[PDB]
Amino acid sequence: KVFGRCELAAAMKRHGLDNYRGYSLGNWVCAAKFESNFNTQATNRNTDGSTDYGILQINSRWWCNDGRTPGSRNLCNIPCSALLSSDITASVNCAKKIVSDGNGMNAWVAWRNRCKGTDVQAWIRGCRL
Ligand SMILES: [Cl-]
Ligand SMILES: [Cl-]
Ligand SMILES: [Cl-]
Ligand code: NA
Repeated sequence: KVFGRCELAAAMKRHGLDNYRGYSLGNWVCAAKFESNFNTQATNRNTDGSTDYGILQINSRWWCNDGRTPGSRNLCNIPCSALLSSDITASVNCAKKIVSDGNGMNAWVAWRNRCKGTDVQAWIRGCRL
């Protein structure tokens, strides 16, 4: 599924991400924009042979099982395929674990490089929330 901007903001809010670990909704929308372009089916292979999945490009190195990332963990206890669903529940639940692990949203290098410090409220500007 390719979400609209305000559509995704709504679904994130309903799943409890707004202000989760102190990160306003716009942070989460900005990260999804630059990670996936709001496409739940987004995948990207990393140099180490792990893969990033879904709207928030969650990595098989630590967070999900894809059967093809040697030595990896599955800390969200899900198949990585679950992160590709039109329903964002698994991605949001796993993102909450990730952002709680010590580094906040810096886990998402794209958030650090393209969202952190910017006017992230622009990402939810105009949305009925
Ligand atoms: Cl915001
Ligand atoms: Cl594996
Ligand atoms: Cl933090
Ligand atoms: Na894994």
